[PDB]
Amino acid sequence: MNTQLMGERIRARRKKLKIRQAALGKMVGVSNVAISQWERSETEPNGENLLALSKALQCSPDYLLKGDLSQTNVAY
Repeated sequence: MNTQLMGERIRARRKKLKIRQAALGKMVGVSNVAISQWERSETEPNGENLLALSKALQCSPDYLLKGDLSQTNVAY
């Protein structure tokens, strides 16, 4: 079930890139806590912040809309 969660796409991208959550916060332009809530999948990033996320996380919004995190396993 699921078609990947934005939050786990972030949690995954971020570790793959090796970015500290506070640094990601600074890159995107949010408080570290907002990152935390996003990955913990309480809040969801909206258009602008989603773009800023995608940029900070070295990808297109497409990546997170779809899940371009690998190339197998529910097209992770």
